[PDB]
Amino acid sequence: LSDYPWFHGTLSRVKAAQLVLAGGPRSHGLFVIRQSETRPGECVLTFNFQGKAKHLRLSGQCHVQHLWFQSVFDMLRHFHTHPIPL
Amino acid sequence: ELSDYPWFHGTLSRVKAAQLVLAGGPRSHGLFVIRQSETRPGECVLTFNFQGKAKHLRLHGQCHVQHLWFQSVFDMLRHFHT
Repeated sequence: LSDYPWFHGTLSRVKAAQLVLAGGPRSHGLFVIRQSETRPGECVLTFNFQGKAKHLRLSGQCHVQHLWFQSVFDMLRHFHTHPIPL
Repeated sequence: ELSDYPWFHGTLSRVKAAQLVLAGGPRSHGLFVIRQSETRPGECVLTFNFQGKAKHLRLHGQCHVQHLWFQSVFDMLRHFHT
């Protein structure tokens, strides 16, 4: 879990929102997985949806779940390597 | 709501969902579909293509936010598969 670039351990709710909102609506889709501050036993999926920060609670398929997030991340990375020419 | 999204495929079977996301092989990496489970009536399943293989992930009040998440992933597939 800690080996993935999209996992940000103890990152707070507030800081996670600021992180995914940097860039405003253009950062649509940007996300981070972090440990919940209020519910220690869980993780939270924080993402940018059209310029607004959303928080999705994530409470025997953890590996497959990681594969999914990794796939989504591969898409974000793609935007950050093969940007749309101006 | 759910049924209004292009990535939701209602009754789609496990087998047909795998076939769908696997068309294109490794190149369809990331393609996914949300469908109703056929072994657990109340839930949905997230079926996606990971490097050429089909994966099935079993899926409060955060259903709407959940939809926004899947819609955002769907929005990035285009460029990604282009």
